[PDB]
Order: sequence, then structure tokens, then C-alpha cells
Amino acid sequence: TDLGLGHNGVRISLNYFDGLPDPSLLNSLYSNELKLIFKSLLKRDETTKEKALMDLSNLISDFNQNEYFFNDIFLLCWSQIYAKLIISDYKVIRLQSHQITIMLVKSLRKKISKFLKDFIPLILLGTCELDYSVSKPSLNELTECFNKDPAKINALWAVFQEQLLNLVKEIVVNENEDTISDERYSSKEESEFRYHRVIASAVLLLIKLFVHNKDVSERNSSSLKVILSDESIWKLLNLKNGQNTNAYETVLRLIDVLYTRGYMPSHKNIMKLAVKKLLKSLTHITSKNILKVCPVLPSILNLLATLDDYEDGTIWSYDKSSKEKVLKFLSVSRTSPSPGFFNAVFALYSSTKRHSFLDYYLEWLPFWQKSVQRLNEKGFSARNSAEVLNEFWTNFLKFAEDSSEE
Ligand SMILES: [K+]
Repeated sequence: TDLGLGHNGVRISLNYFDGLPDPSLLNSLYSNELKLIFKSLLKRDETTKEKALMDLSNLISDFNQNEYFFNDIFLLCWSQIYAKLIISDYKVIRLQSHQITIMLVKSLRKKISKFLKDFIPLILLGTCELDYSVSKPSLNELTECFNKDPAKINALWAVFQEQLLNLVKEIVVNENEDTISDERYSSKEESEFRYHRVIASAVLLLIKLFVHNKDVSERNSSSLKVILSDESIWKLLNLKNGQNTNAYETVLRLIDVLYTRGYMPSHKNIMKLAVKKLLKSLTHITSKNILKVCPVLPSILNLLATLDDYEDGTIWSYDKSSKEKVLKFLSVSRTSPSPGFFNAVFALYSSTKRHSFLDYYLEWLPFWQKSVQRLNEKGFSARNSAEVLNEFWTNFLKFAEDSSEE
């Protein structure tokens, strides 16, 4: 039978309706004290649940006295609920759950070896949470767990490659908003937010997987394909009035890593899927939300410049009206500039001129002209006006040296 994320005979999953501890298994736990704890963890009341974890976290602190409590039965059961606690909408629950597991790995080093394939992927997923207040404490705990040995952590991304990729597949492909959140106790909005947060983590975890591994594309190609072919990751490229741009930026990073590692030239279909969704995205950037999108504008421009290098700007052909789409994006983006912005524009210019994407005098020059005009009116009110202005003139002066050629 398919055990999902499990490797010790029981099913581990992120959804709410399977992968739960067997009542007869729970009743085999060493102590009645553990049974009450697990009984409260399986309840919804956040208060009693938060208290259950606290009790559990303390039992593990005084591990020497309660070593027999944390036997194979305990680990089996825990491995199943842990996967569910780390998607709790209360970060308190998520923090403690990650802490407990990391503690067990430390207090049980060689006696927990069977379960590393079931714990390490979820531990690392915790370190990949966009919320720094969750990911950083998890990383400090994990780091300490291996005595601050850097190579000992880097080894994890290699050793547990397959399981990590399986966890991503689980999140992106096998699960969705409605299986991750129970509609009985969650509104559509909370479910959207819950999935958003989890899949965002999975993208960052996927990024780190590419960074730490050169031969990631070769070993698990088939699985990488079903992950990157799904519509779930690329859905994070949708701006929303309530959401911030952290997930958006994460996807931009993914596209960048996939291209630099040469995965994109090897999979033209995933290329066209990412570029198309990225171009659709630009059209949703308007004056209404420009202040919100402001901090990613340089990243967008920098990404488009990198992708333009691919076979003399072939990506633009994936949509005949892309030249027009870039035009409306540049015209809007210059109404909310920031450090790095004009640097990235020049990057875009420098690359795209190699096939004369946009007219030098009719489209490029008016852009630079209207930019400085706004800068002079707004500034020098706030920062980083000074930096931004200097950056503009530096890039514009380089742009201006090609005027002779036309
Ligand atoms: K999905």
C-alpha cells in the first residue's frame, strides 16, 4: 500500500482525512500520559493542543528519565501527526512541532535512524517557510542539532534528495487547497492562505534542492517533470490584494535557477509554461497595486534579461503580443522605481537590443525621459531618492552611447 511520505509501514500525508494514527496503535503507546497527549493533538481545540505539545516537549527535555516513552510506537505515531501539525494556521503549533522533532533527532541519534527519511524532509520544509519567524528558529535548532557543522547540514540535501523531491510532489501534485484544509472548519479564504503558505515553502525547498545538487535533474527527471508541469507553482505568480510578493519572488528565483542550471534549455515545454505565466503576470501590474509590486520590479526586469539571452530572445515568440506587454509594464514600472530598478532596465535593454526588440528613439528614450521627470518632481523628499537618481543617470549615460548607431 502507498505510504505517501512514510518509510516505516504507516502512511504519512499532509491532508486531513488519511495518514492518521491507528486507534489501536495509539493504544499501544508506552504510557497513559502519551495517550492523553496524542488524544489532544488529534483534537481541534488549539488551546488544549498547544498544551499537549508543551507537555510533550517537556517530557523530551527530561529525556534521560523518560527514554522508554519514545519507543518505535511513539515514533510511528508522531511521524504521522507531525506532518499535519506543520501546516497548522497557528505558527505556535508549527514552531513547537518542528522543535519537538529536531529534539528527538538529537536525543535519539542512532536509535531514530529508521525515521530520518520521514523527519528530515519535513524539518527542512520548516526551514523553508517564508515566514522568517518560523524558518529561522527551525534552522538554528537544526544547526545546533549537528553541532554547527556546516557540511553535516549540506549533506542532508544530498542524502535525502529523493524524499525531499517526494515531499514537493506531495504538495504540488498530490494535494490541493481542499485536501490540505477541511472545509468543515475553514473558510475558502483560510484554505487558500494555508495552501499558499505550504506550496511556497515547497518551491523554496525545490530551489535549495537545485542549489545543493548538480545532478538533481538526471536522477529524478520524471518526478521533476510532473512537479514543474503542474499549474500549482505557477499560480503563485498571481498578485492578490491581501497577499504579499514573497511567494511571487520565490517563483522568480525558481525560474532563474532552472535556467542557470541548464534545466530550462533541456525542457522546452516547462520553459514555455513558466514564461507564459510570467507574461500574464505583468498585465496585472497596474497603478492600483504598483506600490505593492514595487519591491519585485527589479527582479522581474532582471529575470526577463536573463531569459532574453536564450537563443537570441526566443522566449518572446511564445506570445506574439509580448512586445506590447513589456511596453505597458515598463510604462507603469517607472512610476514606482527603487534601488536596482534602473540597473535592471539597462540589463533588459542591453540584452534585448541584440535583436532590436524595442525602438531606441520611439520607445526606449521616452521611457528614460519620463523616468527622470518623475524623479525630479517627487524627490528629494524620501530615501532612497539620492541612490535611485544616481543609478538612473549612470545607466542612462550608458544607454546614450548607442545613440550614434541610430
Ligand atoms: K495542487
